[PDB]
Amino acid sequence: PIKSLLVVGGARSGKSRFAQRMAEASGRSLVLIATAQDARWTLIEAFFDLGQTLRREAQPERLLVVDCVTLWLSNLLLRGDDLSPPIKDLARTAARLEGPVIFVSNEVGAGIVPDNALARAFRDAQGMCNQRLAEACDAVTLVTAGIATQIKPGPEPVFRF
Amino acid sequence: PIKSLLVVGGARSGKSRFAQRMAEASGRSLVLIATAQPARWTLIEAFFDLGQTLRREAQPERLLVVDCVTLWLSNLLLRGDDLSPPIKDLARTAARLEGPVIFVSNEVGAGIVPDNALARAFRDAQGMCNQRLAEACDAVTLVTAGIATQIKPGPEPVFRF
Amino acid sequence: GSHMPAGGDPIKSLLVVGGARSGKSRFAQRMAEASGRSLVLIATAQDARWTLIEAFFDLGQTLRREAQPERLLVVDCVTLWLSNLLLRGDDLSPPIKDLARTAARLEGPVIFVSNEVGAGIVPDNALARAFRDAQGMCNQRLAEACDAVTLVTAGIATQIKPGPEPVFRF
Repeated sequence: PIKSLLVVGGARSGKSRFAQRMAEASGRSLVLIATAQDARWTLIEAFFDLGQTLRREAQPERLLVVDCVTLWLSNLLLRGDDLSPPIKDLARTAARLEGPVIFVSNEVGAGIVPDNALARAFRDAQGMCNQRLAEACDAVTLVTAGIATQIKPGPEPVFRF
Repeated sequence: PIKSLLVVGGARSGKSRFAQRMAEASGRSLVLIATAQPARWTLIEAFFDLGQTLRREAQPERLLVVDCVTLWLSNLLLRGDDLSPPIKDLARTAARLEGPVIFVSNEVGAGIVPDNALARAFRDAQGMCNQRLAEACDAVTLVTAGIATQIKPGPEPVFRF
Repeated sequence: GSHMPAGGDPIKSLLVVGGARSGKSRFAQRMAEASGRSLVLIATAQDARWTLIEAFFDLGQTLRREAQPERLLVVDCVTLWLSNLLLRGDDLSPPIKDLARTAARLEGPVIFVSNEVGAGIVPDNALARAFRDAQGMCNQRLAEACDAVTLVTAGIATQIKPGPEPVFRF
């Protein structure tokens, strides 16, 4: 079994629904950690203090689903925070949490460079954030048009030149 | 054999070329359903009435390639139409075709969307449409820099927490 | 025993493609540094082991001259090169075709770092649309010419070539 899963994909790719289905199959006590501004599911708000909330609510009998990382970074960005320390803190939290967690996050770097400095800083922070999370998490799935593809665990390619 | 293929990926990723290649190996009579407003291939235009055209023109003697779902959704959005009805109709049709169809569609959710309500609406609509076409079609392929990866059929990843 | 090409079935060419801040640049380094060759950065933007050569526009010319059996060139990166040509008003089709023909016919190994820019909504201007079309087209031709293609997502590399592409029978 795994401690941590990162689910990454485009906007409106069905990643939430995928994270939901993996969580329900765990037959553990299910918490939605909601970041945006049935009865087996407890909803907990975490608009800004995501790491603090995760450390508060995590326990071995619970599975927390963060829905979602991108709207948490949007909250921090608009509040004026430096996104780097909280991203780095979140990666430490994901590596050593006292209960299982699924993180839902968006790919935002696969379009044209934004014509707006905040959009660029956001694109960079979200890209760094997914790299840190993927490295810290036991498993990573890409979700494309509702279909999940595992990309960790799995060996990295090695090429000879 | 399969009845339905979705070819998804970024813009100018070689999706059309891949759909055309799968079509030409089929030995059926080949029809291009062209949604864009300005050999062994018949062209039939369907700027708006795509689900209608598919119910009427699909048949066991033919293979239709829809080129492409993104411009059809765009055509509707800019005409003023509500997008949820045509999308749910397309997905219903896609599950019940008279003969083989390949859907070409764009990923539009892996960037930073323009800050305008029309762009957000388009992104949400295109994303739910690809999820519904992926669910309805027998097979799905992601095309990356001209190279196709099959993601359906295939066993969905499972995890123990 | 059976034929395996000399040097442990090596590659001469690798395309690394991913979004902005996907970790593609640092995967390209890990690969370059396991090669044992003299490592050259071909910088397109206008360390002890790394030589740097700048090629803001003449990327084709520069690869042809500088590639050698004992060198590994890393092109960082295809997207700024293309951006450099677009802003100068150059026809993009000929240099793209010239670059993939160069990649197929190289005297020394080369890694190409390139961006995916085609998976969002393009701003409503003809220059953004032109760049999206050229970069998509350019990644298609490089992918076809290169021995190996890696997609890097959230700093995790997936090999998509070499490998059999799927076929669908109707």
